[PDB]
Amino acid sequence: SLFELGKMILQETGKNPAKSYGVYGCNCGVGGRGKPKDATDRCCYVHKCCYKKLTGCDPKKDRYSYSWKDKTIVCGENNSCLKELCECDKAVAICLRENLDTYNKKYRYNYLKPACKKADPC
Amino acid sequence: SLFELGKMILQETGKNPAKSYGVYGCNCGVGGRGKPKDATDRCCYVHKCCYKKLTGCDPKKDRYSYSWKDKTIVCGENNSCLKELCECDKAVAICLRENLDTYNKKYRYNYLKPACKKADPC
Ligand SMILES: CCCCCCCCCCCCCCCCCC(=O)O
Ligand SMILES: CCCCCCCCCCCCCCCCCC(=O)O
Ligand SMILES: CCCCCCCCCCCCCCCCCC(=O)O
Repeated sequence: SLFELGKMILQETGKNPAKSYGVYGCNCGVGGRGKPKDATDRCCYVHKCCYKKLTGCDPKKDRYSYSWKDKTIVCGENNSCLKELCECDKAVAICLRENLDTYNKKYRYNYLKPACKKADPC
Repeated sequence: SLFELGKMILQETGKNPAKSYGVYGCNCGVGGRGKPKDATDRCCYVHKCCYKKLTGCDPKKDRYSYSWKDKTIVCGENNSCLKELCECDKAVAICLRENLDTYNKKYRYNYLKPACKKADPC
């Protein structure tokens, strides 16, 4: 769920995830996908596509379990949808950390998300 | 200060630092040093020794800056005492992570700390 996602991001990046990503770029947080603004945004794009291929569980609502093992996110549990959901979220959190070096405060409150360029199909 | 310390520990271990370590073993948390019970406890011992090297800053009260970069604690700032203090704190949070594999819940609430064998000199 949103709660696990927000936690992973906080863990990998050290940043308040809602403040740093809740309205970041064209893909991060509220809203849909759009053409990525930068590497950070592209992480979020890839993440929302990752959600699209899931069946059998609800990405936003359904909790799943994961652990923080040697400062590594490790997804927990069998149920094929929830595992894949966890892997989606993990990959985003790592991706956001890998790309903090180009994080742009400028894109942080992108209230113009409805105006992002449409995204390619996943 | 205690707040930076408890934060570094949460960050490295993912564990509630007051609950996991506030009264753990003979060295962790409240009180002085004693003979370490385990690897975890040894971390805390080394840590308290580290603080004795510090002159003219107060480890419990004095705040210092540090960052979380690439899931690494990085100590911030010049003032030779605060720097050394932060490095003490970082070393212990890594140490505790490194030793989670032998963390024992049985040592967690050691109200019996005044009965710990006396520490050797640092
Ligand atoms: C509900 C999912 C469980 C996830 C396991 C982690 C348990 C609680 C961990 C919370 C701290 C994460 C450590 C990473 C450090 C980020 C810095 C910070 O806490 O401000
Ligand atoms: C579901 C119950 C509420 C849980 C509280 C969650 C609070 C944190 C949620 C906001 C996290 C920021 C989301 C950024 C996600 C970027 C990746 C993506 O948009 O696909
Ligand atoms: C003093 C004002 C800060 C109040 C905020 C509370 C945060 C406290 C967390 C304390 C956790 C300490 C864990 C024990 C540290 C082990 C290392 C050692 O004992 O030398």
